[PDB]
This record gives sequence, C-alpha cells and structure tokens, in this order.
Amino acid sequence: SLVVPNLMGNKDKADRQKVMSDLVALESTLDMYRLDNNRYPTTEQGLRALVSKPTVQPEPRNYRQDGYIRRLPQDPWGGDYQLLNPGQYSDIDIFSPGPDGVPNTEDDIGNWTL
Ligand SMILES: [Ca+2]
Ligand code: NA
Repeated sequence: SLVVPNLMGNKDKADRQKVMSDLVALESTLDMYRLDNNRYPTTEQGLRALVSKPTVQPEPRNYRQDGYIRRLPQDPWGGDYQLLNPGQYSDIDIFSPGPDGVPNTEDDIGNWTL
C-alpha cells in the first residue's frame, strides 16, 4: 500500500538510457576510425574527427573519404558530447555534459559508467 515516488527518477533513467545509447554508438564509430587509422582522435581533433578529416596533426593516414558517421548526436539536453584522449578510465573518456550543460561537472554522464 506504499508506492515509492519515482517521477523524476524515471525521467533520469530514460535520459541516461539515451545518453548510453549515444555513447555506445560513438564508441563503435571511434573503433572503426581506429581500425583504419591506428589511433583514436586527439582531444583537439575530437568527436568531430569522425564526421570529416581533422585539420590538425596527427593527420589520420587512412581516413575514409566519407568519414565514419553522418552526424554527431546531441545529448537529451541539447548539449555536445565530449572526448578526452587519453581517458582516465578507458582509452578515451566520452561524455555528455548532463543537465547543467557544462563539461567536467558532477552532472556529466560518461562512458566510464557503462
Ligand atoms: Ca556537466
Ligand atoms: Na560523410
């Protein structure tokens, strides 16, 4: 006879699920980039490197003319996914900035929680 409140918790789980789905897709795309080019994008090159060839070194040596992804997704709050090379927890840390929209805050939802 006691229903635990879950309105926002349920919203949070749905939002986290979209973020994780985006992160998984990005990781797969980053792996295709690495299979071709033998490294992941640098922090400067970023996730944008998956769309078209970066304009800074290290220049990928086997970059598909079509790139690795058609478009970069945004997170559920309209924010941009972030990339750090080298990662603290993985080869590459990839994360949504979360609700607050600021990279590297407590709000970040990252691939280290996959
Ligand atoms: Ca944040
Ligand atoms: Na393309």
